[PDB]
Amino acid sequence: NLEIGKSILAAGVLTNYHDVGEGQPVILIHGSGPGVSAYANWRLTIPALSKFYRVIAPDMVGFGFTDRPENYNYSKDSWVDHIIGIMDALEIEKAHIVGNAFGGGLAIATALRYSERVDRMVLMGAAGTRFDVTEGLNAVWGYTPSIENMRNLLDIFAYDRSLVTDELARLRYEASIQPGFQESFSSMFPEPRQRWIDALASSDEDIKTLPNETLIIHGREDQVVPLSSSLRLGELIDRAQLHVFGRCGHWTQIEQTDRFNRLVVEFFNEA
Amino acid sequence: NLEIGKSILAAGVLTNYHDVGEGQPVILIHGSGPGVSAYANWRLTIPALSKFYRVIAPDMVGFGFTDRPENYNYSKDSWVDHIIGIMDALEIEKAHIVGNAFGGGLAIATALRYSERVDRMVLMGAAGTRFDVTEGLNAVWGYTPSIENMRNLLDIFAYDRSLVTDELARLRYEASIQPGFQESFSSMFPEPRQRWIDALASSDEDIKTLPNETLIIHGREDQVVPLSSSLRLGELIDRAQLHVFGRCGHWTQIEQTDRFNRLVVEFFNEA
Repeated sequence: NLEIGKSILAAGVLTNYHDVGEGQPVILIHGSGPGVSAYANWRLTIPALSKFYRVIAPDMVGFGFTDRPENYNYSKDSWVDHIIGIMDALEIEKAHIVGNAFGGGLAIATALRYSERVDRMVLMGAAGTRFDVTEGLNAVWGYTPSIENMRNLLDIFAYDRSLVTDELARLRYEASIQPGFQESFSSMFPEPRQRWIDALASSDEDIKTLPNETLIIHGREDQVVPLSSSLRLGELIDRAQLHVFGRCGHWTQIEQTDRFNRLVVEFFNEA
Repeated sequence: NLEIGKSILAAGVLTNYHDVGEGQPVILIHGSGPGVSAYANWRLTIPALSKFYRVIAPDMVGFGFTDRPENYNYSKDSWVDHIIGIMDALEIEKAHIVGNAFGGGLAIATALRYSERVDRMVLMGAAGTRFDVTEGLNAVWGYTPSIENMRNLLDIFAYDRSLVTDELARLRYEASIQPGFQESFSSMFPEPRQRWIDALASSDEDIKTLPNETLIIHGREDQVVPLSSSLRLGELIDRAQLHVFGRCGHWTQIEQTDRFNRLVVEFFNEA
């Protein structure tokens, strides 16, 4: 199983992670969803970035193959603690961070609590602002296992539905039912879900204080996180650039892979 | 005077233009403003692009050193005729087009009337949609010569006012008072100026028909053409990407030169 990488104790949690490349460190933080993991999210990104950077992609607690602590309290602050714990464990004093959706919210939160530990940030279809719950988001967080339910989620994520094959739906469904996966995931964002979007968000006031060079990326047709949210981030963060991909859904790293990889590498190259 | 380049008859008008590089043709269309010319607008762009493309940058009729025909009727359609005439004169059957503001409006209009002659488009702080007249735009089109009036226009264009030096204001003022320059410019967009923004614009319906891969660029702080206009273009054009530069005014090719050049070259490289 390629989703299984290396193991390390971080913030007291046995963590599954991938570490490829050499040089300036870049932390990739995956999004949220049933069966999501660092590999599933970044398999097409790591190869490109690792040619110029040291790429670290961990499975956040509660997701992938990282340990799922008994009675663990899933929260924005605890997830930020995990990210910092991973960096500490690997002696990563400062790093660039790429956060996808849920992970984008965590990236912002990490940069706010540990500003000196974060250099440049790439926020993709990122959580981080309070936006009204969408049916797409409620469908993802409210997922229960079935190939049809997974097919719907994939449809929700994709701009080009022809990419949603029976095989992909089957494989992602299987990933979602691995031991303890659905259990931890379903316990994370129970109804009403607006509470969790708000909990993952950072205040306008705090976001405005971010000094980091930031690249905000969003798919025009994103059905999960509205484009308006990234437009808002683009107005709040001072040293920000906004790049919107037309004909692109919620996972820009998959549907606009080459463009995304090029933009990210060049953005970090400036540093 | 480096603003003076080569001369060629195009659409019956003796035209001043620059032609550098080899390979795929790229037409650069400058913006509008007192003393504006192709060289003044693209001096920092041509060098970078000409390394991979054949770059053609003409002075649009009524601007720069191109002939100013007596009783000439300055209009969107006549300017489009000039662009096509330039391409015809140089045996350029199809080309990518980069349009800055006023030039962006012309690029859209050219792609609509001569779709087969246009490949990819880059629209910067582009005219093309009907946006409410801004004080910045009225100040530019309503300019009368003076170093102080030019200093104000430069301030209006720049995000970083420290770039507006006495020397630059002096040099641009001198360019604005060359024989016939202010005369033709002031005759172009007389009050009420909303009429001309509307005349340069293309309908939502027409814009939606554009099949071209398009890159829309805008400076967040643009005081001349509102960011909202490019956001609108980003929703209307199907194969579009929107890139907004924070800490950037109306002339992105000057204040975000390296980033702009990199984005444009890579965008054309995809073709």
